[PDB]
Amino acid sequence: SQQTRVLQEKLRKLKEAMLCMVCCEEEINSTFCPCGHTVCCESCAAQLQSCPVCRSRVEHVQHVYLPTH
Amino acid sequence: SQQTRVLQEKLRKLKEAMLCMVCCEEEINSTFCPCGHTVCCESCAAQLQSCPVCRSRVEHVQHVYLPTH
Ligand SMILES: Cn1ccnc1-c1noc(C2CCC2)n1
Ligand SMILES: [Zn+2]
Ligand SMILES: [Zn+2]
Ligand SMILES: [Zn+2]
Ligand SMILES: [Zn+2]
Repeated sequence: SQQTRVLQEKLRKLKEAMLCMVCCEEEINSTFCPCGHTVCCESCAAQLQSCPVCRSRVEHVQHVYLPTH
Repeated sequence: SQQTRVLQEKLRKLKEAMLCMVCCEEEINSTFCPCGHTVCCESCAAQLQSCPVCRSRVEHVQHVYLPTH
């Protein structure tokens, strides 16, 4: 039905929101510290000096294990 | 159709995976450091001296800004 199509759309959008903002291909699993933006995979996060969202300096990257992984 | 029911179940399971494993009521937004388990809301994470997933000592809690929030 049309309702099946609407639910398919919500699932797709939620899954897309879990992908790296830089490469769009790998799941987010890294946090820029201390700001806390968790928007990248480990490969894309490794080389950024400043947060791509808020421009704060990245002191380090913390790996995160999310239940959605 | 039955497919609408199946998609409703996938969306429910994905949304449940975003809720605190301790209180089951608030969104996950906190990471236990240094282990990296990100399974609690800020209120439950502030009360645990040990990680509920791996039992490593919590040195500190890092707030995470996720795109799914
Ligand atoms: C593979 N590994 C090693 C240590 N921890 C993990 C792990 N994987 O997924 C998870 C999530 C946290 C809630 C379940 N943890
Ligand atoms: Zn990436
Ligand atoms: Zn930031
Ligand atoms: Zn909680
Ligand atoms: Zn842990």
